[PDB]
Amino acid sequence: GPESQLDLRVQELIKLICNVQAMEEMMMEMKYNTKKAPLGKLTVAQIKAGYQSLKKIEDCIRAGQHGRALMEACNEFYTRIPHDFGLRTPPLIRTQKELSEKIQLLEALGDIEIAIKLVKSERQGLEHPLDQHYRNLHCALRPLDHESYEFKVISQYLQSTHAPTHSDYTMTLLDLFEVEKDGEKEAFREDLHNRMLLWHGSRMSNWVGILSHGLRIAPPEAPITGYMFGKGIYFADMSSKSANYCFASRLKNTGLLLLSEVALGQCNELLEANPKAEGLLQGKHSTKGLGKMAPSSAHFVTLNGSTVPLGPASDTGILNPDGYTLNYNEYIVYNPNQVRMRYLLKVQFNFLQ
Ligand SMILES: NC(=O)c1cccc2cn(-c3ccc([C@@H]4CCCNC4)cc3)nc12
Repeated sequence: GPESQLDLRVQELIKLICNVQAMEEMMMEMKYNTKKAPLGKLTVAQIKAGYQSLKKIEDCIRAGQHGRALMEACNEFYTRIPHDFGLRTPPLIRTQKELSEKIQLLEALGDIEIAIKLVKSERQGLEHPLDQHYRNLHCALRPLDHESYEFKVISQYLQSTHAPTHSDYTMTLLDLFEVEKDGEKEAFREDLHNRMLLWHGSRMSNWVGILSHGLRIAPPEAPITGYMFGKGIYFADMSSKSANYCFASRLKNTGLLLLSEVALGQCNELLEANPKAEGLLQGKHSTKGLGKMAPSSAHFVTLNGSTVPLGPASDTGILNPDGYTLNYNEYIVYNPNQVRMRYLLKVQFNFLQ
């Protein structure tokens, strides 16, 4: 029809996150039967039925049941959520990392179902499909100049916080956008102290659901498997730590990074893992996992009432005597009204191949 009234950089962003064909590739790479259960026919009830199937699996794992009880619970999940292993027999889910891989499948399906409900809208004719999907996002995306001051700071925050033990790749900032989701500033806890700009990475199929619904907490019917500090919204002060959760590949080496204003408040500092630190706050507002390396406060600056923890990072003198020590920090909030998305980064992953 008529011309797209959006900036070309926004057009490329809408092009990249609304690629349903790309979500099919990622789902096929996770052994999801896109033929028997098409993504266009995915409903919330189907994902909810799979969540209840994973809960029965989590009960068998925590009860040591590795016999028929687990075989039928896995077959129930593999039936409600169809898979495709060729002519192979589907494997048994019995470990935390195996269970975590299946929950990440369901979390991805929920974000694809949101994106698919967005692309299959109507009002075709007057508005370009690019503007149609951007308007249905209900979230502003404004490109920033490469010579602007914000671009220099986010670039320094990008590279100076790249972890040393993540030498598998380097990251190049391609584009930078300003994020203003509708209804997010009206619920943000502006009263809370310890306002910091923290990283967050996610898979490519989750950005339409993230930009449109914000960062959400797991539903109650989902198992607690995989949450080191309970169900919440996890952030990090190291850019590469969050960029690993983008799961960029050598064939698909372009992902997105989200910078949000997190109202941490009084931090509950933890060392050992605890999937119930939410009930351990008692007046506190956030749980902070202490790592071995973190940026020092000497290089900290402020960007619109929020502290940017720039690098380079140094040793924190933190060690877990009776357990495992995190390499870097983890910030967890237990309510979406403590998070306000601000920046979106178009990041190119230069893998060490
Ligand atoms: N996504 C991030 O940028 C991120 C930054 C810092 C610490 C993080 C911890 N997470 C995280 C925590 C839990 C999970 C899932 C939740 C359910 C599926 N199995 C594990 C996935 C990611 N994500 C983090």
